[PDB]
Formats: sequence, C-alpha cells, structure tokens
Amino acid sequence: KTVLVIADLGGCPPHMFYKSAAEKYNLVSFIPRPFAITASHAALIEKYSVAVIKDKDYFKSLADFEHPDSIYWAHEDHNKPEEEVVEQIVKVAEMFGADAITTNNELFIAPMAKACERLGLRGAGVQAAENARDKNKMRDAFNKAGVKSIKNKRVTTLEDFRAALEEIGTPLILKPTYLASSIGVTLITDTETAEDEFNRVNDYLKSINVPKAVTFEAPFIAEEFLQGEYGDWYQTEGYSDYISIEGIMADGEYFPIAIHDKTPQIGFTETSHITPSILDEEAKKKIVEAAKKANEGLGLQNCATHTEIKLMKNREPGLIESAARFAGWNMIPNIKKVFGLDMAQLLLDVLCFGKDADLPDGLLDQEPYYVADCHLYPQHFKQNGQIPETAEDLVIEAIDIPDGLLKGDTEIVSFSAAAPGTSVDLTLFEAFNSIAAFELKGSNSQDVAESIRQIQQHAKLTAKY
Amino acid sequence: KTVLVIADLGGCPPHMFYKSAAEKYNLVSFIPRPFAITASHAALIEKYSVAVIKDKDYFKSLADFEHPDSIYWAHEDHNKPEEEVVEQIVKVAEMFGADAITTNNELFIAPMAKACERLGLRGAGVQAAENARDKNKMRDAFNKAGVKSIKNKRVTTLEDFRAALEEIGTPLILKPTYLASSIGVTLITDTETAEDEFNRVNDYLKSINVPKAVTFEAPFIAEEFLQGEYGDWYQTEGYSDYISIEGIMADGEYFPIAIHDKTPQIGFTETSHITPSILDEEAKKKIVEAAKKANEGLGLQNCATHTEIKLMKNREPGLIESAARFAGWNMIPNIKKVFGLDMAQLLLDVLCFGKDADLPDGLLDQEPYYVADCHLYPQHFKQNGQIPETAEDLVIEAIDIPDGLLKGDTEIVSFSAAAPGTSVDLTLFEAFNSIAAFELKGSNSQDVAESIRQIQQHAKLTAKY
Ligand SMILES: Nc1ncnc2c1ncn2[C@@H]1O[C@H](COP(=O)(O)OP(=O)(O)O)[C@@H](O)[C@H]1O
Ligand SMILES: Nc1ncnc2c1ncn2[C@@H]1O[C@H](COP(=O)(O)OP(=O)(O)O)[C@@H](O)[C@H]1O
Ligand SMILES: [Mg+2]
Ligand SMILES: [Mg+2]
Ligand SMILES: [Mg+2]
Ligand SMILES: [Mg+2]
Repeated sequence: KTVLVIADLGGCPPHMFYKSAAEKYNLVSFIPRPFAITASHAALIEKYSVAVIKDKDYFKSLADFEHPDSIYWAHEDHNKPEEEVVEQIVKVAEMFGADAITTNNELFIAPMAKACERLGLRGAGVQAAENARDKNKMRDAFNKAGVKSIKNKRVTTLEDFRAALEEIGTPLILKPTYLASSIGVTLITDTETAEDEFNRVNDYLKSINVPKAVTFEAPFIAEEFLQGEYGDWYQTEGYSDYISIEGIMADGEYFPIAIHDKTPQIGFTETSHITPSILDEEAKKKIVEAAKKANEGLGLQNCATHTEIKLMKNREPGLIESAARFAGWNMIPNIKKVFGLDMAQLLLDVLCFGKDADLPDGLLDQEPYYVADCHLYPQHFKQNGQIPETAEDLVIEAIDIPDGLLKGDTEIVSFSAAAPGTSVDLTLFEAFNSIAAFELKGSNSQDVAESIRQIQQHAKLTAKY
Repeated sequence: KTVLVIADLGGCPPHMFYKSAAEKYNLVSFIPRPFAITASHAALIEKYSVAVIKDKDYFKSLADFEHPDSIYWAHEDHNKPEEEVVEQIVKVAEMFGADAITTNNELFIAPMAKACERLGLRGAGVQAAENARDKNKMRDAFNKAGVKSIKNKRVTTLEDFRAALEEIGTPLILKPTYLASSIGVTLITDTETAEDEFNRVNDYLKSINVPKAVTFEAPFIAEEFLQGEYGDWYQTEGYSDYISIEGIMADGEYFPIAIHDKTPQIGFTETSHITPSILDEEAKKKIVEAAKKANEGLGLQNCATHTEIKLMKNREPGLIESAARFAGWNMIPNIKKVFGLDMAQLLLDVLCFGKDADLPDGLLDQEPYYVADCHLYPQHFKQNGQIPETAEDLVIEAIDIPDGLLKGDTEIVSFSAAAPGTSVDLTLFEAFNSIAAFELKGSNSQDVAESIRQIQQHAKLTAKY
C-alpha cells in the first residue's frame, strides 16, 4: 500500500514517523510549504520516501533551497485558498495511486479530509475535521455531546469581547480559534484591565502568519475558565490539573491508547509529559469516557486524536480541546518505548484496512516503567534568577544539570541542550523557546515527577547577556 | 521549463549539476538505482529537486534506505530489460510534464534516447546513443566517418581472441565494449602470454555488475593500439599523448567548448586534467575537426560529449572513444571556473530551446589561468615505496603534501584526502581507488604540470599495514 504524507510541522516527530511508516508502507511525501521543513526533517523525508513532491511556487531563488536547522513556526506566506490546496492534495494522491493520506500538521487537517472524501479514502470526515479545527465549532460539538458544557462566545471586536466578559464573567479564557501551542491563549481575571488585554492580543494575533487555507468563524473564542481540582484526582504531588489522552478513531469509534500526565505549565506553555498516567483505573475510565464522547461528538471517522482534559471538581473531566492528529513532542515515540506499540503504524493500518487493524481493546497497560519527555525554557532560568529579569536578548554558552537531583531509581536516558553560541530573543512567546530537552525513566512515577521539578529549579545556564 | 534528470554515478558531479540546473529550470529527479546514490548525492538531489521518484522495487528492508558515503561502482542487481527501463522513464516524464530529459551516467544513455524519441523531446537519437555505447558500433561509425581508421574485431571466445590477435598483431588493445573508467582495458604486447591475458580478463569481466538494460554485440573489442607521438604535439614536458575534448551537440551539429590536457596515466587509470589545453591553435583545430567528424559520425543530435583522442604521429588525431554525456571528475566545473561558462546550463538550454541556446562559436579562449584536477592513488605510494609492494590491504591514517613542491606562481586551491581510519583493498582495480584529490591553479601551464608530478612523487602516506 502507498501512503501520502502531507509533510509539515508538529505531531508525531519526523525521527519516528518516516521510519515507522516506511517499514510497512510505500511512503510518498507532499511538501506544501518547503520553508516549513528543517534540515533534519528534509533528510528524513528524503531517506524514507519512495517519492517526494514540493510545491514549486515556493522557490524563486537558489536560497529558497536552504533548510534551517530549527523552525518554531512557519513565517513565510502561503496564499492558496483551501479549495486550491484540496485540489493539490488530490492531484498528488492521484499521481501516485495513494491508498491513504495522513498528516502530522494541524494546519492542513481540514483540506486533507476534503481530499480523502473526494478520493473515496478514509479520513477524518469533512465536517468533523472542520469541527476539530475551529475552536468555536469544536466547543459547540462538545456542548452537544454530553460532556460538561460551558459558556462560550464568538469574538472579533472589542464590542464582542466586552459582551463576552459581561455574559461569561471572570475567570475567562480568551483564545484564537485556529492556532496551536497555546499561542494567544490568555487568562482574563480583572475587569479593570480586561479590555486592554484584548486589544493587546488582538494586535499580536494579526502578526501571526497562517496559510490562507485556514478559515474560521471568528478570530477569538472567549469561554469559561475550567477550574482544576488537583486533589480530587491525584494522590501525590508532582503532576498538574490537566492531562492528555492519545487515541485512534476507526470507522467513527474511539480507541484509547494512553493517557499522559503533565507537569505544571509556565502560564499556558507546556513543560513535560509522562507516559503513562499514574491515575487509578476509575480516574482513567472517566477520562476515556469523556474523550470518547468528545471525539465521537465531533464526528471524526478515521484519524489519530490528541485530546486535552482539565481535571475538575468531583472528578468531572472538562474538555479543553481535541485535535485530529498525533500529540507532539515525544509523546507518540514514548508510547512505543513503554508499551511496544507504534501508533503511527497503527494509524496507517486503520487508514488502509479499517477495523481490520490490530486496535487495542482499551488503554495499554503492564508498563515496565514510566518515561518523561521534558523541555526547559528561558523562564526556568528567569525564575531561577540565572537570567536577569529585565533582559530582552541573550546568547547561550551552556546548559548543565547538576548531579544529585534524581529521586529513587530514576535515570536520565538522554539530555540535549541548545548549541553553544545560539541566540535567543526573550520578547518571544515561551512555547517557541525551549533551550533544552531531557528524557527521564523510572519505576516510580512520583519519583520521576519530583526529579523533573528538581532538574527544573536547579539547572545551570551559562549565557552572555 | 521542467527537466527530468536520471540520477546515477559519473559525469557532471552532483556538487555542480543540481545547483546549476535548479537555477534556471524546475528539476525532477528519477533514481532508477537507489543503491548507486551516495549520502552527499542524495542530499543534493533532495535540495534542488522540486520532485524526486525512486524505483520502489529496490527497497525490501529498512537498510535499503541507507546511503553509503562513497561508491566507486554499483554492485547490486538491476534486472529490468531496456524496454522496461524506457517505459519507466517515459512514465516519469509524463507524470511531470518534462520538457527535457538528461543524465550524467553512461549506463542509462541508450534507454534515455529511446524515451526522448517516444516523447518527442530532444535527445541523442536512438541509434546514435547505441553507437556511443557499444564500442564495436562506435569504432565502426568512426571508421566510416573519415577520421583515422583502425582494425578491430568482435571478441566473445578464446577462439575469437586468437583470430583477432593474428589479424591485428601486437600491440593490441583488448577491452570490454560497454563499461567505462578503463575497466578491463588491457594492452596485449606478447603473443606468448596473450591467451592467458584474455582468459584472465574474461573471468574478471563476468564479475562486473551491470544492469540488464545494457546490451552489446560482443563482450570485447580487440583493436589496434593507437601509438602516441608526444613530441609531434607538445613543445614542453608535463602532459601525455592523449587529450579529451568537451562539446555539445545541438540539432546534430558539434560545438566544441574546451580541450583538456592530461598527465600520464597509471596503466590506463587516469590521473589529472588541466583546463584548458596549452596546445597551439593549429593542434586544437585538428582535434576539433576530429571530434566533429567522430560525433557527427555517430549521428548524435542533442547531448553533451566527452571525446578522447590519441595524439599520434604527424599530428594525426586517433579516436579513442566518445560518450554522449559530460566528462567526469571536475572537468565541467573547471570549465566554469576558468571561462565563466556553465556547460550544464548550456546543455539544458539546448535540450529545451535548441540552437536558440547561446552556443559559443568555437573553443572558449582568453583564459585567465589554468586549473588542474588531480587524483592520487595507492600506486603513487607503491611507486614511492611508501607502501610495500606486496601488500594486499592497508589502513589509511594520513596523506600529506610536503611544502616546496610548487613551480612558479602555481597555487594549491584545495586538497582533500581519504579520512583517517579508511580501509583500502589493494586487489582492486586502481581507478576505483583514489585516496586523495587536489586542485592546482597557475598562470603557466608547464609549471602547473611539473607541480603535479612533484606532488605525485613526493606525497606522504602514513598508513597501518
Ligand atoms: N477553557 C479553558 N479552561 C482552562 N484552561 C484552558 C482553557 N482553554 C485553554 N486552556 C489552557 O490553555 C492551553 C492551550 O489551549 P488549547 O485550547 O489547548 O489551545 P492550543 O490549541 O493553543 O494548544 C491548554 O492546554 C489549557 O492549559
Ligand atoms: N585503441 C586504443 N589505443 C590506445 N589507447 C587506448 C585504446 N583504447 C583505449 N585506450 C586507452 O584506454 C583508456 C580507456 O579506454 P576507453 O576506450 O576510453 O574506455 P573507457 O570507456 O573504459 O574509458 C583510454 O583513455 C586510452 O588511454
Ligand atoms: Mg490545539
Ligand atoms: Mg492544546
Ligand atoms: Mg568510456
Ligand atoms: Mg574513456
């Protein structure tokens, strides 16, 4: 079978996805945004694809041919309307006799579903992909699905925002409807300053570059803040009052795979993911039921899902959002590390063979140990005081982890820092700015989690200011 | 315009060809032999092609995806008949709306010409490409063309060889009809040992891996040795009694570009190429006339040509062979370095626009200096005595050029050696075995040539035996 991948940023990381897919399938890669592709990613695409096509419109001089080492967000214009992007995807699938189409990138999810319908291939479903990609549509589907409902309003104007804040009250979440990675996600607690907070992220949002293929009913959604009740869920310290759960939709039925515990965010910037959750079986049953109702509520047919859930009072699961694609960072690789299951291969098996794929009957269990996937940010060193608080730029020499910081049998499997010499702008939104990553493993989850907090508070930044 | 390149070994090197082509054209690359592609070559193909297709039949496990750092000859099977290879090329050109097809590899020249005819694109010409690829057909075309003629016979059997040696006498050249790089090329001078010499290279030839797409009337050609008369041509020492000349056929007319001087071969293994020739204008007029008659005699329509010519008594040019593709090593890059002319771009301009291309009217001149492209071989150190004569293997630590060795204003532009640690088998045919490469430049050609001989005799090999 031949699988077409729409290659771009995010989701199951290139270091796993290409090799995984090429094991069992003939992979063809379509690159709609050549500029979104790093040098490492380009190498992996080249290595494992039997065929590769790039959008030739995004090559005007010989330097369009350059691949950066690192990309946190694609800044260049992509100006094709969604119908045109659909027609491209279709043309490429047809060129290669594709039996399935997949993507790891949030921004191409809606057009891909349209391409699959037109080709008679398995996909998210046209309206379902739109629901999984416009947070106002999504929140409407959730409210209808008999998970916990909350108040939410479409916001374009200061007038819209004013109305929303009056109707919803504080605390209020205001966020863009069409992005990812917590971009623009703001917590409103003060009616005195709320309107300035809006004006500010409004102006910010307009500086974010997205393809014209991305459309939305209103730029913002304002909705109730879902309050966490940590102590109603976790028995030990170390985690946060949200989780994610990774699943697969197959013919419109939800198949849970694994739940990830989290460490506390820096604002809304995510910090760490632990595979699998320490939560008891009843807690996990409730999360699974919520994710099922949410994703079936969206109408999704065949895709991976990454579903985020706030752990609220009375063990009520609150839906934050759900995507029709893989979790990012190393969450999917780490499921393979722990359980032996390759969810990338499993998705492709579903796209090609439906419920003939070997879907697990329930969450994976009998984990031999826990694995943490962790990023450090300028803020861990601002909060450490190693970076002076008022600094807009810095130059990175080294990042070191002092010894002694590990609890129990917790092991550091790997550690990677930003190269000596690297330049960091501190006006930047944090989630774009991890300057180190580490993987921990341990037999005891609470020990793993404590070690993450120790590594976080004590890591050593040597840096020219 | 869209150019399809059949990507494989030899010709205009990847470090020039892809970037050159992608400057002015939309490049699509077809890889019929994934195993023939080095890691550097793969990277260049990926960087400059808007689309890439590989033959998926040559991928059975995840390690078919590996690219070696270095390949001297493709060892793996390629089992498709020529008609099947033609049909592939056609299918790919049709997929991408190719306006032209080119290749740098000798072994795909015949099928490509067939694909171009069928598609109505410019090419070598079907029978002309066959003549440029079967040395018995080639030598027959040459004899007909009114360049100097010589005796030649088709050899398959010991009986055939015996007959050929009687009819031709010594000295005799016996060589495979369908290869390159002097593989199997043998000089016969002794009727006592001639039949054993045949039996030996017969058995050797059968161990050389070529695609099934390569066919030939007889495996061997035996033909008169063309005697050189150096002193009838060159006024100074430093060169050899053969040259090459690089040209372009456009609509069946020959356009000379540049003549390369050579340093003496190690047997028939080539050693160095100097851009451009020091030969006087009359000598160059005779070479050009010979190359014209030869390549027009072959019937070639639209292609690059690399034509090798023995400098014989009475300034008679002897045809050695001619290919319907670029010279290998850095001969084509070095023409650009000296004259500013990019022959890769010029070939593509001819394939797409015919004689509307900006073809020079005669050999390029007003060279600002001479550039030498030079390889060192185990033999330069065997002959130096730095490698003991009876050694079948070695391990390379370093290769050094002592200072003092440069004549006049000759400069070393660049120097590259085999990595410390590299392993070298000395049973191997020499042309496969360069362990260092250097580029010289100088204002005075005879000084450049002398410096090459000094570097050759005195270079320092540090090596574990
Ligand atoms: N209604 C909400 N209540 C509480 N937290 C929220 C809410 N909406 C978003 N968040 C927080 O902001 C983060 C990012 O918002 P999310 O809706 O997941 O958008 P994104 O697609 O940018 O990741 C979430 O992981 C969650 O911590
Ligand atoms: N008839 C010949 N007379 C003299 N030298 C020859 C003859 N044939 C081949 N050679 C020598 O052998 C080398 C390689 O042979 P050639 O015919 O060019 O085949 P290849 O395609 O292997 O390079 C030539 O560069 C030339 O030096
Ligand atoms: Mg999201
Ligand atoms: Mg999210
Ligand atoms: Mg040859
Ligand atoms: Mg030759």
